[PDB]
Amino acid sequence: NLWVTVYYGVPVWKDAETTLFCASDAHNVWATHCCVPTDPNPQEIHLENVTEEFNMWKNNMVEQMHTDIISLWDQSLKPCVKLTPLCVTLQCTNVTNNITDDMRGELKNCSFNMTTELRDKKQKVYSLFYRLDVVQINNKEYRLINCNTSAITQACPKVSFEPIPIHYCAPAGFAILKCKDKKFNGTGPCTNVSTVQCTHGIKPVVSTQLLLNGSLAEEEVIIRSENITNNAKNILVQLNESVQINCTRPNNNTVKSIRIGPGQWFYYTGDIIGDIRQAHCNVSKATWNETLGKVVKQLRKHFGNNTIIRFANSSGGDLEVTTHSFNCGGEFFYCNTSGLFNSTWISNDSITLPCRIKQIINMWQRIGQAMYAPPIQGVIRCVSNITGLILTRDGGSTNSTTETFRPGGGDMRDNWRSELYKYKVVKIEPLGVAPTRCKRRVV
Amino acid sequence: LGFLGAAGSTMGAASMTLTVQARNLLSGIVQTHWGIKQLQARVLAVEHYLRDQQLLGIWGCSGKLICCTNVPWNSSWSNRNLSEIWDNMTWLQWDKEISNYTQIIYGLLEESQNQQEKNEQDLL
Amino acid sequence: LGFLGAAGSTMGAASMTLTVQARNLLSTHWGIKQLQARVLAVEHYLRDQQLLGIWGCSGKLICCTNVPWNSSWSNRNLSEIWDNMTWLQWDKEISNYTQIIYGLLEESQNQQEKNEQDL
Amino acid sequence: NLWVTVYYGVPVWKDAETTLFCASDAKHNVWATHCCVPTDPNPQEIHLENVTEEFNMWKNNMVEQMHTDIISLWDQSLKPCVKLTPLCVTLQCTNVTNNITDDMRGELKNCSFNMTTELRDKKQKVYSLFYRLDVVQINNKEYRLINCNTSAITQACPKVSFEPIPIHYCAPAGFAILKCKDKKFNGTGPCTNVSTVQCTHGIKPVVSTQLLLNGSLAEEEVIIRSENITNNAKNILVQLNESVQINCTRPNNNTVKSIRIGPGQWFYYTGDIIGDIRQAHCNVSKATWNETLGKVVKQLRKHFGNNTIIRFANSSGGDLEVTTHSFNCGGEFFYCNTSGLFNSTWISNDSITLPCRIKQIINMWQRIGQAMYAPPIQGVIRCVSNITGLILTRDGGSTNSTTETFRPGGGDMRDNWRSELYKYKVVKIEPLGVAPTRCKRRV
Amino acid sequence: LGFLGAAGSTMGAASMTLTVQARNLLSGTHWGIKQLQARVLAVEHYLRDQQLLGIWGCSGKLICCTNVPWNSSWSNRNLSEIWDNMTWLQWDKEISNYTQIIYGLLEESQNQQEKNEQDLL
Amino acid sequence: NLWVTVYYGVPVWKDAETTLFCASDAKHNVWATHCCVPTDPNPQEIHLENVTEEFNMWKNNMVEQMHTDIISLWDQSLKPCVKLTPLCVTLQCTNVTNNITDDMRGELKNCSFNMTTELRDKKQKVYSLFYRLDVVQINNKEYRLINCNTSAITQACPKVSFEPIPIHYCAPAGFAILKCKDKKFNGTGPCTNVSTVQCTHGIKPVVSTQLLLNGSLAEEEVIIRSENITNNAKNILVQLNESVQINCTRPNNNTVKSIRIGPGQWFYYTGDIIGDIRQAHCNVSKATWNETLGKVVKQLRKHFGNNTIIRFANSSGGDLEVTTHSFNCGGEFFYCNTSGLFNSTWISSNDSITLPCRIKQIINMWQRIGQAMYAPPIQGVIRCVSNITGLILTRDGGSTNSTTETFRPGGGDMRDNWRSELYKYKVVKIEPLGVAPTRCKRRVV
Ligand SMILES: *[C@@H]1O[C@H](CO)[C@@H](O[C@@H]2O[C@H](CO)[C@@H](O[C@@H]3O[C@H](CO[C@H]4O[C@H](CO)[C@@H](O)[C@H](O)[C@@H]4O)[C@@H](O)[C@H](O[C@H]4O[C@H](CO)[C@@H](O)[C@H](O)[C@@H]4O)[C@@H]3O)[C@H](O)[C@H]2NC(C)=O)[C@H](O)[C@H]1NC(C)=O
Ligand SMILES: *[C@@H]1O[C@H](CO)[C@@H](O[C@@H]2O[C@H](CO)[C@@H](O)[C@H](O)[C@H]2NC(C)=O)[C@H](O)[C@H]1NC(C)=O
Ligand SMILES: *[C@@H]1O[C@H](CO)[C@@H](O[C@@H]2O[C@H](CO)[C@@H](O)[C@H](O)[C@H]2NC(C)=O)[C@H](O)[C@H]1NC(C)=O
Ligand SMILES: *[C@@H]1O[C@H](CO)[C@@H](O[C@@H]2O[C@H](CO)[C@@H](O)[C@H](O)[C@H]2NC(C)=O)[C@H](O)[C@H]1NC(C)=O
Ligand SMILES: *[C@@H]1O[C@H](CO)[C@@H](O[C@@H]2O[C@H](CO)[C@@H](O)[C@H](O)[C@H]2NC(C)=O)[C@H](O)[C@H]1NC(C)=O
Ligand SMILES: *[C@@H]1O[C@H](CO)[C@@H](O)[C@H](O)[C@H]1NC(C)=O
Ligand SMILES: *[C@@H]1O[C@H](CO)[C@@H](O)[C@H](O)[C@H]1NC(C)=O
Ligand SMILES: *[C@@H]1O[C@H](CO)[C@@H](O)[C@H](O)[C@H]1NC(C)=O
Ligand SMILES: *[C@@H]1O[C@H](CO)[C@@H](O)[C@H](O)[C@H]1NC(C)=O
Ligand SMILES: *[C@@H]1O[C@H](CO)[C@@H](O)[C@H](O)[C@H]1NC(C)=O
Ligand SMILES: *[C@@H]1O[C@H](CO)[C@@H](O)[C@H](O)[C@H]1NC(C)=O
Ligand SMILES: *[C@@H]1O[C@H](CO)[C@@H](O)[C@H](O)[C@H]1NC(C)=O
Ligand SMILES: *[C@@H]1O[C@H](CO)[C@@H](O)[C@H](O)[C@H]1NC(C)=O
Ligand SMILES: *[C@@H]1O[C@H](CO)[C@@H](O)[C@H](O)[C@H]1NC(C)=O
Ligand SMILES: *[C@@H]1O[C@H](CO)[C@@H](O)[C@H](O)[C@H]1NC(C)=O
Ligand SMILES: *[C@@H]1O[C@H](CO)[C@@H](O)[C@H](O)[C@H]1NC(C)=O
Ligand SMILES: *[C@@H]1O[C@H](CO)[C@@H](O)[C@H](O)[C@H]1NC(C)=O
Repeated sequence: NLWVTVYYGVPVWKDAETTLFCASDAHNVWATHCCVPTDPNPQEIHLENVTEEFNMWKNNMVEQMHTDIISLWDQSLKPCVKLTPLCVTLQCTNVTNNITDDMRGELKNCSFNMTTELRDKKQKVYSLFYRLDVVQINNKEYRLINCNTSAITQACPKVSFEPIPIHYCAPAGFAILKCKDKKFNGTGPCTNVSTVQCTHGIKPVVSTQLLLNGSLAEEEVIIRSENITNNAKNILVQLNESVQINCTRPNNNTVKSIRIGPGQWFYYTGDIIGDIRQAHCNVSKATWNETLGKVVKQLRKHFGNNTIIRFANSSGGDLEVTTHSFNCGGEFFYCNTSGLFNSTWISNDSITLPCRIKQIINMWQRIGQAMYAPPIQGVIRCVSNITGLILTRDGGSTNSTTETFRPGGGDMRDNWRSELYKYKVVKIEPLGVAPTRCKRRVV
Repeated sequence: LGFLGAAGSTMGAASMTLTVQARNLLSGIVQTHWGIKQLQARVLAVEHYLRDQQLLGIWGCSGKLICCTNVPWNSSWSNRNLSEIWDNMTWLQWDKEISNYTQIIYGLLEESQNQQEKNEQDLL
Repeated sequence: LGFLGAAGSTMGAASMTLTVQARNLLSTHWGIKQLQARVLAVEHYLRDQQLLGIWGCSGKLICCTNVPWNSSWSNRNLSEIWDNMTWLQWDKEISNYTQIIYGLLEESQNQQEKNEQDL
Repeated sequence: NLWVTVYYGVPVWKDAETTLFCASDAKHNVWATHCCVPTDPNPQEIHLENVTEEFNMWKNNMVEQMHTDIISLWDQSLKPCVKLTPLCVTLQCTNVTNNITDDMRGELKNCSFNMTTELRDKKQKVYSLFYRLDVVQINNKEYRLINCNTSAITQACPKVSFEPIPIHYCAPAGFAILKCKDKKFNGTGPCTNVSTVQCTHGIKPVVSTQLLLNGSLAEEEVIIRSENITNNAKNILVQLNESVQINCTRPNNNTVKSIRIGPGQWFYYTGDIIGDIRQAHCNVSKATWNETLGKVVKQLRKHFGNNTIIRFANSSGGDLEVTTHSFNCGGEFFYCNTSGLFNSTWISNDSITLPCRIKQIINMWQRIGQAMYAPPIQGVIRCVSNITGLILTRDGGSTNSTTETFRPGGGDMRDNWRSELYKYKVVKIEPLGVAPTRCKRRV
Repeated sequence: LGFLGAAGSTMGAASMTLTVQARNLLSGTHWGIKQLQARVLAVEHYLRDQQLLGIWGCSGKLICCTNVPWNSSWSNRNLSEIWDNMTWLQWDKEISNYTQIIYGLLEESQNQQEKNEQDLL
Repeated sequence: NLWVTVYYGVPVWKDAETTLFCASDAKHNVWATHCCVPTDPNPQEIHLENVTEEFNMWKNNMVEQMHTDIISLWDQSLKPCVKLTPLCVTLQCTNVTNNITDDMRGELKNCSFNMTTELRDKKQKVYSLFYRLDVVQINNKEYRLINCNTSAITQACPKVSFEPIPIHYCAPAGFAILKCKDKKFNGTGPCTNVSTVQCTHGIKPVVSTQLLLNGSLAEEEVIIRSENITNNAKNILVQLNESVQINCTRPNNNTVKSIRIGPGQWFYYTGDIIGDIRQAHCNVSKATWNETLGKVVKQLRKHFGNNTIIRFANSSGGDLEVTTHSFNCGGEFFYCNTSGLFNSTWISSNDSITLPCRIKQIINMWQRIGQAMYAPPIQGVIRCVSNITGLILTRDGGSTNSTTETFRPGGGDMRDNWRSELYKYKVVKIEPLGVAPTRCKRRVV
């Protein structure tokens, strides 16, 4: 009765992994890379009667995100002035004047020899450094902290790294499926799915401990975790309300520069204008307490209402392991959140978090060439929105019904999973067959 | 309707949306080692397009979005009525259901077309 | 005659040189640009071939279609178009009505494809 | 009545920008190495009967590629050459006074410095002669090379030739080159003597400022072309219909010396001179030049009126690259005075010697960045070149006095190639189209 | 037999393997470029053959009769020798100096045929 | 009464060279890193019945990729490694007499210099042992390294393995590889036992001079192949049907020291030697060698006459790269003497022969003037055993018709090493379209 009929242009697809295009809305690094415009605005086709499975922890879009961000970064530093000539013995003293007690020992006044553009001529340099970038050799002799492990390169002062939003676009033959179910927890079937050509804009914001300047959850705190009962996994907490945080490095500065080589310029500090104070960030405690209450009741959904949830500080490690970390106006801040994660939940009033500043940056947890951040003239202040948190369980319980949670942090991929969880990439497969009462006519 | 808007539609309902589905396979007209990555992506799109076109040519369906063949449908693959298949089932569901017979049908279709051309030589 | 040679004559005359024109289409830093150029030529070729397939007459140099000609595009008579105009002039004359036809051709192609299935 | 008929292989086209490739018309030079692709045994030009087409040399894109290609090639060829960072040392210099014609007082200086040998610890005292044009005072005084405060210095490789052998540009598949053969084509607008071709003729990538050497000639009369005739913000290009020869020399007999300054790293220097010191210079017939100007002023009056007076004056000032006639002769770089060529008023041996300067370190392309350095050339240099055209400018600020002074012009290197490229346009071939007919598909 | 298994077989016998041969033609920083160049040229060759069959009106066939007569100046061998004794490798050598001629005979007869058909609708 | 018929999918081809790609089976080995592409299971072959093809191993240009890609990979591997530029300083050296066999004859030197450390203002006195072959006197005497006047020296990365693994070469779509199975094939001419494969078996990229190690053996008999038999300027490639084992040792116990020369830049050096000092050497059974030569001389005579005398001798001279048997054993570079091996006349418990070997650290790899490689010392004692599978020989020529000829070890060209494995393969391009006559005219409706 039935015969095989071949149909081409069949609207079906398979899971697939491909290369994506980066595009943006028309000197930074991002816009000079993601040069493909997102300027036109076609939107999406909702798929009626389509259920599809998503898994944010098994996605590869995040790998492409991670890889390309790092590669872009390296390309941007590639053509900049090297600091090799700076790996010399430094003679340093302490800073005792015009400084508060809390800052004593943080800064050092160093003096050293440097070359000039002529090979047989040298100059003395006087500059001020943070102790985090300088170690003792054993007034005392010091060296820069990374001259024993890797080359140090100065980032170009005219290159902006501002994380403008970027969009990813499918290559022809592929499509991006998007889950818009407000209750989606990161895995499994989603029944409200639309198809798009490009993702919405995502800002490639880099941070530790807290998730800044991302999307908010819709009407609830959503906690997404690959393995809920496994303390080896972190959890991503998405808030439906932002929390405002005001950060600054309040002291005024000077920026000086010298020529070391043939058009090779180096930037450094000199003096602090006014006195010396600690960098810090301000959050109202009222909003912080409200935020935690929302998070805590959400956590209890997996532990029981009667569970006591305690917060505590980081377990230990380097600054990129234990502190909050972000770029504010081009500067690199490390903030102590131990006084933030200090409550226990049992069934303006601001908080100031002290912060440290560091100029030699080991990015991506990749030991290799270090980046040097030249100083910024003036006083830096910025305001950011906290949109989520990275936390961990201690685990190792005795079923006490009480558990302490710690700020997490670690991998950077997680910073993008929080935005990319909604997207899936598939390959279109237009060819297929089906039965029909139609025999080919043979002549 | 729109591209892939027919994905949740029944197989029958979706049979009339094939032109958009086919046209957009070549939509990538308008659009460092980065350039190399994208260059390969373009090459792959071409390679996929061509393997499907060659196969339709092999089966004698080069001029058709929809072609009847002389390979009978085998009820052992899916012993279900035509009415369910076209009016209730969607193409996504259908494809999953017959995903383990693809290697059979391609072989049957290749030889069936070869047989017809060979048989034509007795006319010529 | 010569490739692009017929451009000096009428639309009608040029109909026998279509295979001339159809023949040359497939004729460390630096090589990147050259390889991309080769890719683009292929993409343009394939697009046009796909469109002819979309519009039914995939194998013809010339095909009549089932889309009627509109006087709103051109109301000039054939006795003047085919004999007095060149293809360049013609293309310039109807340059607004391209993107619409491409769509009309699917409409006038797929209906008969359906009315071939019920055999 | 009428139906749409689809045609494929239709002989029509559209203006386009695509990438062209180069070919060499039949042995270490850069041009031959790069344009390794052979040219056709003979291109054919197909005339198009009954056509008119519009060309515009100032809106061309072929020139942009030529510019890009020449810079790319230039740099790629210099990438593997010896870097001369070791020369940026304090120099001890005095004037050369023996056997010097008074016109050459100053100019050369006798410098001495301590150069690094292939071993790091050993140094040599090296003596050499440099032109003052490449050397500045630091303040038997201390001196440095002019570019040690700006950029890297690279020695151009002595084994690499830059002879501007003519290169042909060829269309990629799907594209064609149109050529304008009209005798009077002024660089813009409709052209009726139109033909098509696969490739252009060979164009010699000759580089010069002010006066154009070894280019094409006008076929009937001197023709002057400009983007905007009445706008003094634009230059004018004069294509002569007859060539004028210019004889250029560097009379001093140079002895080349060299030193190994690294592991197979060789530096070449000027050594000393055999015989008396004389200045470089160029010879042009006066009568020939005067006749040439006559031919030019006749064309200029076509735009300005019978009653006008055309005066010529010298350049306005600036870098040697713009104030002098900058060109390569025998591998050496000449910066010749041209005031003697532009000192006359036209109202409605018999030769001139132009003095020339020689400069070794060059900021080619008007780029700020690394500068090439010519190696010294052994012996005495002589060449004879053909003057084929000029770059000129209007004075501007006219009071309608009927007298106008023209000044030597100059400009971007692209303008030197527009001189050939005004004859060409590139288009894309578009084989599909439709037309009406009394023919319905036989459905 | 399998891909190229028919290479030593006679011309007639070899007509039975035309689709294995067809399928295996298509279903395939300095390093990456060498690979891409190979892939691109394979496509270009593929397309030329398809284009040419299209030019001749043979795109829908593995084998097509044409309107161009066979010449004794190319081969004066018996039809039975050609199909029953000879192989395609031998044959290709035998007529290797005429293929470039034949191609344009096919082009013209196809153009005349399409024109004749156009005149009838 | 016949018509032209066009046929597509015709199983024919044209000879052609194209780009080949590599693959390998089955962890910092450079070969594996590059040939990351997997191989498939072995059923990639069809025998071609009724096909005779002409092969020519010396006109086979796939070997050119072997001698291009191998070079490229080598340089790619060294590209990111530590530069030794800062070490080109005046050295002050003396001899060593401590527990040394007399026959070292000053091979090693006790030498020191002022090295620049990671802080630019500091020096470190460094003491180490050097081979005489790496060091040239300037004139505690002053010396410099041999290559500081010619090129940069780069230290090879100690974490990268260079052990050759079999590499398979695979055809791109549209191409196929024709394999000759004729056991008597002499490198050229028609072959009737021809099969087609899409990818070859793997060949280890072993690099050596004079003697060919770890290759394939001939079946049944020794086969001698050359481009022009009576032209004494050609290399003779001898493929043995039995291997000969050779035991190569660098017997002294070693210490490897390292110093930081820059910001994460480490240099490795020799320290001192544990125990007394002995010469490097290789051991070959004399009888096995003598039997091997007997097989070879019979095969040589069949092309020169069977009334001749075959003589073996060492090379005429040149640098170590051509006068010695050059090879990599355990990562170390050996330059072994062969004059006592090639010392014979043939006229119509093991008793092995020990050959002395020299060791070098500064290497002019590929006999290419350009960047030099520095081989860091290897901790411990090295011993390896290799399979001698063939020879490279040349003749003196200059015949006086004395029915006597002298054969000497040849070498230098590396392509010739791979030809010994590649002679069985040819690459062709498929041409599926063609025409033939028929009784059928196109039917026109
Ligand atoms: C989370 O998201 C918020 C925004 O929603 C980000 O906040 C922005 O941060 C950047 C960087 O610190 C701010 O940019 C700076 O603004 C200064 C103030 O602007 C003056 O000038 C403008 C005109 O351009 C006036 O309209 C305005 O009233 C002020 O008078 C500038 O002075 C700064 O200039 C410096 O950088 C530029 C490079 O762009 C150089 O060219 C200058 O010479 C100079 O060095 C700079 O432009 C921005 O204003 C903030 N936006 C808002 C709304 O506050 C957070 O940073 C982000 N958080 C994270 C973690 O990503
Ligand atoms: C720059 O280098 C010079 C040496 O060239 C240092 O000067 C020496 O300092 C020590 C310690 O005070 C004295 O004992 C020496 O006599 C000084 N030598 C000379 C030539 O002056 C100088 O201190 C270094 N300066 C900096 C800022 O590092
Ligand atoms: C999604 O499924 C619904 C049914 O759940 C489809 O609704 C049908 O719509 C047609 C046209 O209006 C009616 O004739 C049918 O009677 C409706 N079905 C039922 C059960 O009432 C809807 O069209 C589907 N969407 C898509 C894109 O196919
Ligand atoms: C290889 O060649 C032999 C002939 O030498 C082929 O054998 C013939 O096969 C046909 C099959 O139709 C028989 O009718 C003939 O009688 C056979 N000839 C003889 C002398 O016995 C063989 O088939 C060829 N094989 C391949 C793969 O081409
Ligand atoms: C080459 O090395 C091998 C070891 O890999 C030697 O083989 C051994 O020889 C001894 C006799 O001296 C036997 O007792 C062992 O059983 C053999 N071992 C193996 C694995 O076969 C071989 O003799 C050496 N050849 C030369 C010339 O030195
Ligand atoms: C400088 O400050 C640090 C931190 O307070 C302290 O450890 C160190 O001893 C101080 N050194 C001097 C100069 O007293
Ligand atoms: C955030 O979630 C809480 C808990 O579901 C809800 O009470 C609150 O109104 C939500 N806030 C917003 C802005 O939607
Ligand atoms: C938590 O709050 C108590 C209030 O008495 C304070 O003593 C303690 O130091 C705080 N802990 C942290 C980490 O800030
Ligand atoms: C149908 O399927 C059965 C096995 O279920 C198999 O034996 C038979 O050969 C198949 N027929 C066709 C035409 O595929
Ligand atoms: C398929 O067959 C069953 C059993 O006869 C029947 O109930 C069902 O309605 C048929 N399917 C459709 C879609 O009609
Ligand atoms: C076309 O129309 C013109 C009037 O503009 C008329 O002169 C000419 O004969 C017409 N051609 C025909 C016969 O269709
Ligand atoms: C070389 O160095 C010495 C330092 O002892 C200095 O006096 C001399 O002037 C230098 N020579 C030159 C030519 O610069
Ligand atoms: C032009 O000539 C005058 C007179 O000799 C001179 O003063 C002026 O500097 C010259 N300008 C240039 C650019 O040569
Ligand atoms: C060092 O050894 C060499 C042999 O390699 C010898 O010629 C030289 O005289 C020896 N020098 C001393 C000081 O023993
Ligand atoms: C380092 O240089 C000094 C120069 O005063 C010399 O005496 C010393 O021996 C050198 N060190 C070495 C290891 O050669
Ligand atoms: C090697 O060749 C010789 C002579 O050709 C023969 O006697 C011997 O048996 C062969 N050995 C093997 C393993 O085939
Ligand atoms: C091969 O060598 C012989 C002897 O050297 C010579 O006569 C001959 O010309 C060479 N070439 C050939 C194969 O003819």
